[PDB]
Amino acid sequence: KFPRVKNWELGSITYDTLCAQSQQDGPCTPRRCLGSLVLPRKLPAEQLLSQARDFINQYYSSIKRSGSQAHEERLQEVEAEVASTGTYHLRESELVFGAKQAWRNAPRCVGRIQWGKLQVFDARDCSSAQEMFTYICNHIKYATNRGNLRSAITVFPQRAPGRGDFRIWNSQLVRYAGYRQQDGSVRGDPANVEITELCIQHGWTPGNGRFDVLPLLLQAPDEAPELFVLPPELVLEVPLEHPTLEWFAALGLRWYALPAVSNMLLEIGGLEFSAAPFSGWYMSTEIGTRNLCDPHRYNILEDVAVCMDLDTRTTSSLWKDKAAVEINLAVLHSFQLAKVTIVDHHAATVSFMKHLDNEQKARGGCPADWAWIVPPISGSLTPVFHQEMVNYILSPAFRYQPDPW
Amino acid sequence: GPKFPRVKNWELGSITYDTLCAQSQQDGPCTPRRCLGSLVLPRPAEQLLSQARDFINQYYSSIKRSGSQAHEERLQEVEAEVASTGTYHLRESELVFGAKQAWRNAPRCVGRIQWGKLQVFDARDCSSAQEMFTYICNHIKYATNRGNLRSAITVFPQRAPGRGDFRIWNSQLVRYAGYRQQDGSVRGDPANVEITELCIQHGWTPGNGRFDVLPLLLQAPDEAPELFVLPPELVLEVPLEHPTLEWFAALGLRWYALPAVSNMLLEIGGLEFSAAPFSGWYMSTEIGTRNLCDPHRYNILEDVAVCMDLDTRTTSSLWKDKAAVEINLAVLHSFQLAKVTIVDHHAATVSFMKHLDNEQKARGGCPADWAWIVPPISGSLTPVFHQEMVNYILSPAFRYQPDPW
Ligand code: HEM
Ligand code: HEM
Ligand SMILES: Cc1ccnc(CCc2cccc([C@@H](N)Cc3cc(C)cc(N)n3)c2)c1
Ligand SMILES: Cc1ccnc(CCc2cccc([C@@H](N)Cc3cc(C)cc(N)n3)c2)c1
Ligand SMILES: C[C@H](O)[C@H](O)[C@H]1CNc2nc(N)[nH]c(=O)c2N1
Ligand SMILES: C[C@H](O)[C@H](O)[C@H]1CNc2nc(N)[nH]c(=O)c2N1
Ligand SMILES: [Zn+2]
Repeated sequence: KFPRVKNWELGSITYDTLCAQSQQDGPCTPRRCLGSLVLPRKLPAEQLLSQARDFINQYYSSIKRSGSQAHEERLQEVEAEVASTGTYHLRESELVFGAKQAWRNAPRCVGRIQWGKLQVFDARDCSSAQEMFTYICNHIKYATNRGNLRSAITVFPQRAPGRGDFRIWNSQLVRYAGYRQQDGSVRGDPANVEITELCIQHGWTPGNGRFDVLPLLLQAPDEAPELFVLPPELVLEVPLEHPTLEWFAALGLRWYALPAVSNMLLEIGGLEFSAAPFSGWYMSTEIGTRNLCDPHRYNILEDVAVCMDLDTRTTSSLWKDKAAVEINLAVLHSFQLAKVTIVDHHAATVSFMKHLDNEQKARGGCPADWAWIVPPISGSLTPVFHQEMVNYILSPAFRYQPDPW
Repeated sequence: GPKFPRVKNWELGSITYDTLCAQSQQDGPCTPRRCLGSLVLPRPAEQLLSQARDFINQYYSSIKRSGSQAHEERLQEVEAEVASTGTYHLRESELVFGAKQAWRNAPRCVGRIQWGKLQVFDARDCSSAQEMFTYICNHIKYATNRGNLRSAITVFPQRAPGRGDFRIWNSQLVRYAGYRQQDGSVRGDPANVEITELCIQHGWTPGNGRFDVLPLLLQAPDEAPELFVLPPELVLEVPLEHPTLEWFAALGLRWYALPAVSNMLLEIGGLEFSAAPFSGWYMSTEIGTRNLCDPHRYNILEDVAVCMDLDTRTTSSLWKDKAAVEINLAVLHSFQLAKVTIVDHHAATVSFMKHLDNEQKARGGCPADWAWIVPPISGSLTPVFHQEMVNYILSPAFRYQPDPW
């Protein structure tokens, strides 16, 4: 049947008909809803062939040349290549279309209003970890752009049956080290403890600060990873200050400008690209609320609350809430002052509402994961909290893959 | 591992498996193709008897007499009764057990650490609207208990073939009028425009303020609903003031102490109690964030922000967030001053985490609706944000039912 989708603030109804074009299973079945799960529950030629055709059809429809002779000849080439070789290759303009669609289709992304504006770097001619580094360095320079951040993706060579994958070991191109103490505690980012240790063990000389940038561990097929230190001028960073609380700068806090995810797999027409790092710009609550305030990250709420002189002995003073708001305010202010692109969670969710409306007219629906779209502070103050959403998997798609160690 | 849903906590790293979802004998809204967990509305003798047997088996396990001779005799008495009459009647202790189990089972309730402490008033002897009113007045006096609130449910007679239902038309026992204005705005609570107008059609003389307490519209089998005014000394209210912002008291805001939901159906062993009003106490975010700041409710955020002198022309000031926090704090402060029971969203969520642990040991799971359990401000600052949840329908249950008009 066809899901009814209601906005509770406005009373308006739509029906998602694009859901029918989904060829997958999500985590849920008749007897129990598993939507809150962060991981879905299980991480031949016919198969590949139908996924290939479907993707070729999406491409030629996108340029309004469906049924053309180009369309039919491309179907024939893909067929002939799969029948002899068990695999095929995309043309560059197909890869570009496919990367944009993968982003468009990502149900957890609030930034999708930007989906048509994505710079795609073809790095499928890469043959060594050394060459991976030069492409990664050029992507960072392009995407950073002295703070006028531009969305980008760099695509390395596809998985092939005979062989190991191209992989970037790091989860993002820029991450801070986390150093485990003999006494349990961590200095830096507890999220990166394991990658930190891998880096030491492949020969990195560690620092001892709270904000030490990690090197990259880059792996070409069936070779041990190699270590590459990013040149410090490539990594733009922003020191955090508050616009009225003078002591805030004293905390010595800072964050990197460029959020660039490097561990997800890109699937397009049945082909899998195991290294395809992509970047955009931050929404302030990622840094302000999750990276700095989560109890298992930098966990700085109590410090800020004491500096603000609040009553910490009791939850009903709403000390955590007042502190979180000021930290988010510091991130926005600080990024604005440094002229580095950032979006607050109100403007981001307003732009996502407009995206749902464009997609309803364009495609008859939009996949969206409510738990990840609604921000982690001030949920019900944003329009997306009051919006029902339907989550489903379309292809092309970004997916999780196993850590390569 | 096991064949049951894996449930992870991402803050602590801990994992459980829910085995309770096995006893869901009834499907939710989701299928393998699509997740519908943010949808708010979820659309025979042998049929009753399987539900009744199921519920009697639950009762007898709960008192540890399963397989007993008393258990077998009750099962037979229930079949005998259904057999001759089409229906059956619950013993007093079975109704008590059933009503607690329905609370315990409710996936959207964050207050369930309290489930075992529910005073059940048995009003199955009621024969008129006048008498429903007396029983509701007694329920309000008992639960309110001058500010020291006590959880309670009153159970009116069950649905019965042919004969009309008992129904309270109001959605809660205490509610504020909403009066549609000529220009098209609403004075009072816009949630309550329909019930307000029905009260007017049925002979109530309406006030014209922002916090006018509504009369109850109470319906006995096969009769026009009758109108009853609550004596105002029964309805405890709390005027709002802020602990440091002296002007906040001047806004003349207030809320009622008792949250008492009156339009849900209580289903136990296939029997349906169409009127069974229940009450607890407030979590502060319900008043402070949803009822006072939702755009479609009292919508007071801009007026507070203007009094705090905030920059309301730009989203990146975080003016919404800072005003919402102060409104929440005024709520907590004011309830505390007045000695009326209230819980903040940090205490509430921490207690719900404890409930989840208790239920893991008692029953091997707990059904929970993540989007409703995570509070509407400060989400990721509560431990429930980081906890995966499995949603499913167990019975006894509270269910929605269509409006009686
Ligand atoms: C341009 C600015 C962008 C913004 C502000 C943005 C915002 C976000 C946010 C806030 C999340 C939530 C992730 C988290 O909480 O961990 C996210 C998830 C995601 N975004 Fe974006 N996004 C942007 C660009 C991109 C780009 C360029 C791509 C790919 C081309 C992308 C693909 C995704 C994907 C795949 C996820 C899902 C991760 C998961 O499933 O775990 N987004 N986005
Ligand atoms: C003791 C204090 C209580 C607290 C703090 C509390 C808290 C809450 C809250 C915040 C919600 C979400 C409400 C909303 O967003 O509209 C809720 C839902 C609910 N609670 Fe409670 N609760 C309490 C007692 C009760 C009692 C006594 C019952 C029944 C005996 C009950 C049954 C429910 C049900 C059935 C729902 C779900 C409503 C739905 O599906 O729309 N709770 N609870
Ligand atoms: C559980 C798990 C396993 C594997 N990977 C992940 C997260 C992958 C991820 C993808 C997109 C964005 C983010 C965000 N955390 C980082 C980010 C990236 C971009 C491009 C923009 C932006 N504003 N923020 C993270 C989680
Ligand atoms: C769509 C629809 C149709 C019919 N009813 C509903 C909601 C019914 C409801 C149930 C429980 C709690 C609340 C809450 N809104 C009110 C409440 C009640 C209690 C007992 C405690 C507390 N802290 N807060 C509302 C929705
Ligand atoms: C259990 C829950 O699904 C998990 O904590 C999710 C909740 N929502 C999220 N939303 C975003 N954007 N990012 C996250 O990491 C999470 N974590
Ligand atoms: C669309 C979405 O399901 C809806 O707005 C929900 C979200 N979570 C909520 N959670 C609570 N506790 N109460 C609500 O009214 C809602 N509204
Ligand atoms: Zn689901």
